[PDB]
Formats: sequence, structure tokens, C-alpha cells
Amino acid sequence: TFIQKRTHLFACGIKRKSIKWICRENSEKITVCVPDRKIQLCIANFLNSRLETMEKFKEIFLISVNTEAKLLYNKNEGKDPSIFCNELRNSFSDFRNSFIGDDMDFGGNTDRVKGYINKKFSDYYKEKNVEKLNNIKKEWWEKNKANLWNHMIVNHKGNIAKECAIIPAEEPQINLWIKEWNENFLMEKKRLFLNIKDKCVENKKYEACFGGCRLPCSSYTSFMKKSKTQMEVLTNLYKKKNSGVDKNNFLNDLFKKNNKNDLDDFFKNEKEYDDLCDCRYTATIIKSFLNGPAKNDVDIASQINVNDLRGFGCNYKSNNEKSWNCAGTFTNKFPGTCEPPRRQTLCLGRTYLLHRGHEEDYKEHLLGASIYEAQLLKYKYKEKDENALCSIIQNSYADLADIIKGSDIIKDYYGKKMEENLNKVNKDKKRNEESLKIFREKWWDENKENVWKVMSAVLKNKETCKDYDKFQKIPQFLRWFKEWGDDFCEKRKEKIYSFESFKVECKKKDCTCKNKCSEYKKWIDLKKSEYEKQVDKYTKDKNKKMYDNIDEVKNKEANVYLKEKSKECKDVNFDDKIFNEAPNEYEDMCKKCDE
Repeated sequence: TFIQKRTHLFACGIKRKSIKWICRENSEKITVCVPDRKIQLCIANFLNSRLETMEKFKEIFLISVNTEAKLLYNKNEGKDPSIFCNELRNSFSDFRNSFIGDDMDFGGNTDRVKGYINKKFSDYYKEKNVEKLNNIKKEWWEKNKANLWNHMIVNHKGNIAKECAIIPAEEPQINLWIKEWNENFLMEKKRLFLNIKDKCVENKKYEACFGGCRLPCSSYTSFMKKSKTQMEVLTNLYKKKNSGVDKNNFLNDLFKKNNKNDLDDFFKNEKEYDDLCDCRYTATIIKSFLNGPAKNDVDIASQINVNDLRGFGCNYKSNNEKSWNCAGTFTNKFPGTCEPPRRQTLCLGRTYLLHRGHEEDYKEHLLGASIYEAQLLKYKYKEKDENALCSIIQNSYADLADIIKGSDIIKDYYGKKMEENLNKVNKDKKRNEESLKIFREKWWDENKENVWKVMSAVLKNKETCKDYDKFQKIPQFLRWFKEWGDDFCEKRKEKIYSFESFKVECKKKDCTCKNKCSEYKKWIDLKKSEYEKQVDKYTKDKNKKMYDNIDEVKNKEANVYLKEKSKECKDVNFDDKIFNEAPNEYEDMCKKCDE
């Protein structure tokens, strides 16, 4: 009775509502993609009957199709009725094609029922020739299909369009599956893209730079990836089932129906996706520097976009000059170290935001910081020569490497978070110091080339800048010490010249020698202490054999290391006069401030 009707329903069971396609390889090592609708096709009832006679087999078939309809109706409640219509038709076709030996779906009950139905038809006709049986089944379908279809939709004719009640034309399964898949695809494609619009709006307010927009963008991307592999399978199976030919332009026509040329063009992300899903203060510029205008045009690579710059969380290097910092918390573990002003003002952006641990986001952020650092440096020192600009870019490049590797001496608020957020990218559950270090170290090696590529884009004749890799391998402090030398010698030269132009001006007309001399005394004493600190570390560290594997350093007096590595000091000897409260040439002049 009605109770027994429930039995039919539950024999097959409630259907999953989501529309998905599952790809597996069959016994012949051949990959196929089956729709979940086919996986859940209502066939269980065949297994609950002895199928004693052909009348019975017919009766059970009638129950199967009619039940499939009910379950499809419950599945598609709340969905556009066109969907229920198509699934009715497509399931009817699978009943036909899985019955007459044209089925890509395999395993589980699909083969359990198939094999059973074949065995019963062996009994019915007493024929074991599989080919003959298949023909017998084809004839049987011919005579029963009209009644099977009619009964399948008898309770739902009113819920579908008049035209959907017409029995489906007979076609190969793969043709029907491709069509169904195409429809499933375009629907989910629209939906996922509308979410992108909703959350990204027009992406004119850096929406794509935040999770609200990046999530639907990301969902859309993966869906296209999965979809592309799926269509490849289905499209190859078509050719294979037609002597390796696109019989009747089926595949071709289908591509033109959607205004596309082929698989590739079918999944090529349009301009609109990039416009809505690329964070314009990271992704857009990265693409320019690696693949676009900036790549081969220094002028363009050098031009700064203020809005993007401040969006990312950095600003121009101030015209003011910060002192060297020899008194941070880092002096606890590394006494004698002096942080370069350049390091104190290094652009890292909002590193505290990469807490979700996505490698692509992290890479995108690092390259962003690297680009702006380069541009900002280029802007600050645009009036310097190629060799200097080159070395200045390498300084920050190497510091970045030290920050990512976790060897950076400063461990400031933003550096630390950069390091820790790379640890987050690492999903390995072994999380001791050395284990995490090794990961970061390997990660930098895999990315350090691109980092240099984008930073080197702001230099004339990029290949002029060499051994950036070797330079990065040099202990940070040693790199800084030399940086300090060049900075010291330079500013000393400047201050000497300042005295001259001042002396010559006074030498003619009107004349505070004491006041300028005073300012210099303060400066030189400050630099003297900085020098002493770093010399002490260089010496103490050297004695601990920390520089054994470093040529052009082993057993070289600190002040010698400077005169060599520091070009700017080539003409200076670190005497005991060098740090005099006044230059030896202006010693007497700074004295006798009576004139």
C-alpha cells in the first residue's frame, strides 16, 4: 500500500541537492566524469526483487522511473523549474543508456544492478551472447520506452512546461552529459561571478585587497580550474567515441554557442575578472614589473602611484635623516649592532594582516613591499650614480632576505610578523625553531629571484647590478657595518666641503665659526661611539671565528675591512685624528674663533 510506496522511496533514498561531477579512472585506466545525478539514479528497487518474470521486471522498472521523478522533485524544490525539467529528461536517458550498454558510470550499485539485469535477461531469453543480449535490451526499450516515460512524469506533468513532457530524443550518453555539464557550468559560473560583483563592487576602493572580495574571487578561480579539467575529460571522451573526430562539430558548435573558440578560450579569465579581483596596490603592479611595462621600462617602473603606496601602508623616505640606532632591544642579544636608517624605515606594509596563512597572498604581499621599497629608494636617491643606487637596492633586498629567513637582527614589530606569518603558511605540524627556519630558508630560495627581479626594475642597465645573491649571504651586521662606513665617509666629505664654502664666503665679506664647529663636534663624537660599538662586535665576533667561512674578512682589522669594502672611504685612513672634534685641516680654524 502507501506504506510500500515509502519503501520504494527510501530504497533509493533522499538525493543530495548540490550539483557536482566526480571524476575517477575506470578499470581500463580511463578517466571519466560522472554527474552525481547519475550516481544516485534510483535503481535499488531492482535489487529488492527476484525479477521472476518479464512482467515483474517491467513493473520494477516503472517503479524506478516514477520514484526517480519524486526524488528529483524533492531535490529541486526551490530551484528554477527548468532544472527539474532537465534532470527528469537526463535521468530518463541514463535509464535507457545504462540499460543498453552505453554507460560511463561504473562500480557500486550501478554495476551491481547492471550485472543482475543482464543475468535475468539471460534467464528470460536463455542467451549468453552479450552482443545479442544488448540488442534484445535495445528492442525491449523500444517497445516499453513510451510507457516508461509517461509513467515517470505522470505525477509531475503539471510542474513542468508543456514542451518538457515530450519524451526526450535518443542520443549517445556522452552527448547528453556534455550538454548537461555545460548547463551546470554556466549556472554556477554566473552565481559565483555575481558574488564577486556584490563583494568587490567595482574594485575602485581596493576591495580586492581584502578577504571580503578575495574569497569569492578565490572560489571562482578554483571552480574554473576544476571545471577545465572536467571538460577536458568529457571532450576527449567525445572524440574517442567518434574515431578521434569532432563528429558534426558538436564540440565546436558548443564552444561557439557560448561565444568562445575552444577549451582554452573557454576558461581564459576575462578582463573583468582581473579588474575586480586583482588588488591594484599589489597584484596589478607585480604584473607590470614581471610581465608588463615596468619590466622593460625603468621610467615606468620608477613612477610611483601615491594612492597605492599609502594603501599598501608605506610612504616616501623623509628628507630628514634619522640617526643610526645602536640602542634597540636587539642590543640585548646582539650588543654593538647599529641599525641603518634605511632598515629603520624599510617598507613592509601591513604584515599583521597575513594571518590566514595563504602562500599566494603572502608572496603577493612580499613582492609588493619589495617593489615599493625599490621605488621609494629610487625616488630618494635618484641623483646618485648607477653603482651606488645598485648597492642601495641590494642593501634592502638583503635585509628582506634576513627578515624572511628569520636571521634579521632587529626583530621589530613588522619584521617579526612577516616571519611568523610565513610560519603560518607552513602547514607542517613539526614546529620547533630549526624546523620552521629550514622551511623559511627554502621558501626564500624559491622566491628570492622574483624578489630581485621586481626590485631591479628601477635600475638603469639592470645587469650592471651583480652578485645580489652572494651579497644576501653575507652576515647582516657585516653588510651594515660597511653601509655605515660609506655613510660616514660621505657625510664627512660633505661637512668638510661645508667648511670650505663657508671659509671662502667669510674670506671676502662679513665675518659664527664657533656654532658650526660646535655642531660638527657633536656629530663626530656621536659617530665615534657608533664606530666603537661596531668595531667591538666585529672584533669580538671575529675572535669567536664567526667569520671563518667568509673570505675578504677573516683576520682583517675592523678599520681595514672598512677601507676595503667601503668605496667612499677609499681616500680616508682611520687615524686617531679622524674622529677629532675638528678636521686636522680645520683644527686651527675651529680654534681662534676670535676673528
